[PDB]
Amino acid sequence: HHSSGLVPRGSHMQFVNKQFNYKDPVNGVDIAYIKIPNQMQPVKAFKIHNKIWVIPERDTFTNPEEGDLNPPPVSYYDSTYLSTDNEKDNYLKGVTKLFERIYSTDLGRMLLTSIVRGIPFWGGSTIDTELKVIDTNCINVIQPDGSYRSEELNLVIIGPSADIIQFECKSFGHEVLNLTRNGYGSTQYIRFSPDFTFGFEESLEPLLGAGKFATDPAVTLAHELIHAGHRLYGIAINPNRVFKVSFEELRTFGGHDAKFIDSLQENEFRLYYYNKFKDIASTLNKAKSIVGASLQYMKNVFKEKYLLSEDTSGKFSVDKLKFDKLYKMLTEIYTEDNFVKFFKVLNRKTYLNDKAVFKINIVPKVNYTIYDGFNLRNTNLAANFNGQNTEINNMNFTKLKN
Ligand SMILES: O=C(CS)Nc1n[nH]cc1-c1ccc(F)cc1
Ligand SMILES: [Zn+2]
Repeated sequence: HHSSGLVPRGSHMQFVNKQFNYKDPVNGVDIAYIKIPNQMQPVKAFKIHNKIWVIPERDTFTNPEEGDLNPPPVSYYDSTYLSTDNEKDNYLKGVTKLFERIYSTDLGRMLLTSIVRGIPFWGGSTIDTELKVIDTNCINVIQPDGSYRSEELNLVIIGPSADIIQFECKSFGHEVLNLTRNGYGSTQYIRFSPDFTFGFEESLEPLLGAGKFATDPAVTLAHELIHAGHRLYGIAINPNRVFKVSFEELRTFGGHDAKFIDSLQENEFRLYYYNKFKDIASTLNKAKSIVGASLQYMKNVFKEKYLLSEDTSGKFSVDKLKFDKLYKMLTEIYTEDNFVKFFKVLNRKTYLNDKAVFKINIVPKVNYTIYDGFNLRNTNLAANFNGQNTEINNMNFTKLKN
């Protein structure tokens, strides 16, 4: 129960930039006290990759009206969870481990690359000839000397708010702009914990009885990262579009569930976002000045993000083939169903598929590995998804109140 097995092959992790300990000292750079736009006492945070920070704390920050961990009068509460430094260390290492698990698959390298290149658009100016950052897409990073530096980022992983098992991908809004739906994108905050997971039922083809299994937390995280991709490229479906469950939930799950969005509706969605991208090319084109760094250069960052073409003259435009390629990647190829296939784990078959929650600890290599998750090769857990079977692999799952 000692090594974490964070580097199965090679010398160093391939996505996460440091093997952090929660007690490592603050430096100006990738370990720092930070402040979110909205006040608060600064919180210790770790920069795991360009544009991506992890805050090993319960989320009492991103919502003015959720500033406390106590229950109101399918959910789970524990006000003591993630209050000690040991737990915050375990949270950071568990999150690091899941990013490496995701990045060990071809699909996950594609997705995390798209996320990192998906910088929120500089649409903050009211002068249509000036690019400017939107400050809710930044954090304030304290330095060794005590001064603050403003830093753009794309993604924050943070612990859950009061309901420990409510995971979601949310972001700060703009008074006028709809950043998640106008091509712009915004910094995404994912509420998530690697220290709990969910159970579902499944019969594996001698009496043929029902099995009680647990969801692999790498799938759950990849689900939330897929939402983040939609939202970072500003092409999320309006949350007011629902079944009876939102379109955006069904699109993220993928598989046959996504086929319920009728194809004519998809085409309409695709055209709308094509036009949003065209508007962004135009805005870059009309740009004379930049507030807060070079005009033409920030111009290139967004040429890269949106895959825009440039003519001999210097003018940007949207290419239909490059647009269809990026949009299909983000909406059709990055899905939960496809991650299940790449990981080869058992998982709910449809987005609705239980009421069981389980405490887990994926940090020890003996419990869970980057390559195999719970289904450890060359043990009995390798077959029939025995590693996710909460009866067979009972030492890895503790059932909690529902
Ligand atoms: O269902 C949603 C929509 S983002 N979020 C959640 N709240 N608590 C758990 C989840 C969740 C998210 C993704 C999964 F793959 C499995 C469970
Ligand atoms: Zn979701």
